[PDB]
Amino acid sequence: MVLSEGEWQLVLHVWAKVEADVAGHGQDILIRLFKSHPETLEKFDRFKHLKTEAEMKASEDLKKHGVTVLTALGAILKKKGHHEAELKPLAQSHATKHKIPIKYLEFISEAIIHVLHSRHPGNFGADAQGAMNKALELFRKDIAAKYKELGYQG
Ligand code: HEM
Ligand SMILES: [Cl-]
Ligand SMILES: [Cl-]
Repeated sequence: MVLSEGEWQLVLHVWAKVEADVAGHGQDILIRLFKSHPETLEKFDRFKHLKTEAEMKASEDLKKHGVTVLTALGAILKKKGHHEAELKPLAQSHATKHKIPIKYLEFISEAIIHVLHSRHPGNFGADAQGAMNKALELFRKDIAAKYKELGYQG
């Protein structure tokens, strides 16, 4: 699909709040992902030893990865649909090395939306959540298209 400039601004206005503390947002989002869909944690050989929420919260390496993930996602969002360059290496690594299905990308999208809804009601009302959903749908659509080009089922 194609987002309007108005929709991109709702996206960027809540992302500006995320950037006050991306490490804290990253922790919340990965922990939510793992709690709501435990099967996703099994894709991280580096983190699947983390047994509880408390262990996850105290993991500096998990925190580090959350900052890496949200900073990569933020760079894609800021391109406002012109994100082919950002998507190529991400798609290749997640298709061929990590083996991450599109359904799992849907799971983390859900986790992102849940955490933004929880932390930022002032910037994440119905219209803004709609715009974020649209942006994440666009991201997943384009990743899916790359997966097909790369030979991966998704
Ligand atoms: C918003 C969606 C996501 C973004 C932007 C993202 C971004 C990244 C980035 C930038 C890296 C490091 C560079 C690389 O290997 O490509 C990475 C690594 C990785 N990601 Fe993703 N990721 C996303 C979703 C997921 C999901 C849903 C899973 C699986 C449940 C996943 C599993 C992994 C794994 C296993 C690694 C290697 C981690 C390690 O052992 O160091 N990612 N991701
Ligand atoms: Cl600001
Ligand atoms: Cl901390």
